Amino acid sequence: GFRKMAFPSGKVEGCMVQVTCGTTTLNGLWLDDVVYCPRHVICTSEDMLNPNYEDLLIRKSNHNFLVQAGNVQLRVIGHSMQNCVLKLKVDTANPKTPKYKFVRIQPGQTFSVLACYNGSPSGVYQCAMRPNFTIKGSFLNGSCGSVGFNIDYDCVSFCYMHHMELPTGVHAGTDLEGNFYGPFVDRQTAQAAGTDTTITVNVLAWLYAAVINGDRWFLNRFTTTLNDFNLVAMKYNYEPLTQDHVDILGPLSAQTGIAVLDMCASLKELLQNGMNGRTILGSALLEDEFTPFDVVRQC
Amino acid sequence: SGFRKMAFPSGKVEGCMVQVTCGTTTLNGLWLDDVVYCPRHVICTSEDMLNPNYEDLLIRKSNHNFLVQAGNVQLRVIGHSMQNCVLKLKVDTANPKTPKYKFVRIQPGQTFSVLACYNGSPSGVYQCAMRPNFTIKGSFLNGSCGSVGFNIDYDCVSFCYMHHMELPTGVHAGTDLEGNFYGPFVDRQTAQAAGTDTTITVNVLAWLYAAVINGDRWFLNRFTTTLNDFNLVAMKYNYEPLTQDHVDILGPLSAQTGIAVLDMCASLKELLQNGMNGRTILGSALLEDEFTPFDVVRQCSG
Ligand SMILES: *[C@H](O)[C@H](C[C@@H]1CCNC1=O)NC(=O)[C@H](CC(C)C)NC(=O)OC[C@H]1C[C@@H]1C1CCC(F)(F)CC1
Repeated sequence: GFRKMAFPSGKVEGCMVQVTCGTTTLNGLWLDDVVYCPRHVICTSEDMLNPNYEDLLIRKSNHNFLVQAGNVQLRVIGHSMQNCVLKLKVDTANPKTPKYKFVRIQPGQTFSVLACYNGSPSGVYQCAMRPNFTIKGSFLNGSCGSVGFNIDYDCVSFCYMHHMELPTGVHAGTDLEGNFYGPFVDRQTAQAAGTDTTITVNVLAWLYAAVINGDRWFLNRFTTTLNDFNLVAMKYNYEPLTQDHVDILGPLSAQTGIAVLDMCASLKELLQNGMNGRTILGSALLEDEFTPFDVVRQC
Repeated sequence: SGFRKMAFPSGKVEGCMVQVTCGTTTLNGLWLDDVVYCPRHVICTSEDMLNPNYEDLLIRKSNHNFLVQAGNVQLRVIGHSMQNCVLKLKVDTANPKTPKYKFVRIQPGQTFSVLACYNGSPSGVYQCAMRPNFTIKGSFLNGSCGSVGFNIDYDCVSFCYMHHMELPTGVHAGTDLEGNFYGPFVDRQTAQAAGTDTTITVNVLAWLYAAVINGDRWFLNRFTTTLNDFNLVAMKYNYEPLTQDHVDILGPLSAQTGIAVLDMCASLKELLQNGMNGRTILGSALLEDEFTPFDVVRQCSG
């Protein structure tokens, strides 16, 4: 079978804490003796529209920050700001700290989101970084500071911290250095993203997944050149396919014995003609949030 | 749509996963207090798979034949018993990571999170719905048996599924944590067919309530129906009939929207009888049936 699968979240759950400043409560990430969280926690409703964060932060004391790990308050013994992330130093180190790194992911890559409220893990799901640097998440009030991550071996790579929702219902946030993905800003304003495109290499990986699991009504005898496929892809607001993408798809091509450019010809036919009421792996739409790696590992 | 399949955080279950080996056969087990629970077919050879005599296979087993490991650390087995299709292995250490837990038997239509594991190591977590024909659409490879499905309420893990097998159609079958299969299946390496599947009506209704909550309500009509009339129509479209429990679990969403359950049933009946006519609901022309009423409230209101 084939399913959208998140990484097991236990290593991250052990790091989630609650951070409160004033009447604002959200989540923080407690690694070693530092708690990371969105800096907009220091805002009031009057500050959010055009917050001078350096100004607002110098006017704060360590004791204006309440950090709770379950039933226990942690003492904040220092604070700093790195871009849009506030760093709170605490006197206790987290024994549950996993091996970890901070990474900045590329558009098209996927990661798992651990959605939390009041420092408590609530759900886990898989997201992709959209080409327009939004994510199609499920985040409600109080979810800020929830993080996204991947796990390689025993190492957790943190790639996302959650900051906001856009009026279209998609979401925006930063890496763990506090730099936004995309042209967004942590102020209380209605922000639009650039035109989104579909992640072509992922659609192809998903089509290969559908074949593996015995679904192949969409295949065809035709083939296409890389450039001719890319011309059609761009017309339909699909990302262009690179030779590295073709290479990355090799394993799935070998496994099924379907040349990448043959699958490209099937996708071209789908873009031009549609699905005709049919479905692929249950979906009436082409899915683009599975990477080739995601498909390989699970098949 | 604004919805996605969301699993429960898996950490409380990760802390309970172990591996159980007989000979060269390794599957996963669930370690709670001083008991490890796993599929009984761990005691099978390749040759026992066809039609195992589990009672006879077990009588030849001793505690010292079971290798239970948390990671690479052996857990000594001090007693063993069979309960339906599950083996219970008493071990000499109480799991310090045991959460508050209970064992529950879910109904078709209900959803749960699966922590897919191999050699006692978790690989991924995803949401499943129990189909009306008592299969799930999982993603399981060899060595996945003993992976469990669960829900988490407050601090309490309700274990509802343990994985045992794949069917020729590629769907999956298993037991509750008391070893009783969901559906008519048995743990033997034979060809077994699931009954024809049907659409989970209560979840489609939940989906329609979700659409209403988000302002998408063109499909609401001025009519109502009796539960019996709706069920008889529903069955002609390969939809499951509603139970009283289904009506009850739609209560919170009916109260949130002010739309009586039976009025929503009449709206669904009209969609079934007239089709969508090129319209969409929550962005789709397909009705979703794997979000329960609880799932909807989770993602709309938190
Ligand atoms: C943090 O928990 C919070 C998460 C949001 C809340 C709802 N769903 C989420 O993912 N983030 C925020 O509250 C931020 C805070 C700013 C300082 C960045 N703000 C928003 O995410 O607001 C969403 C905008 C679409 C809403 C609206 C804002 C006011 C307006 F500008 F007048 C009109 C548009």
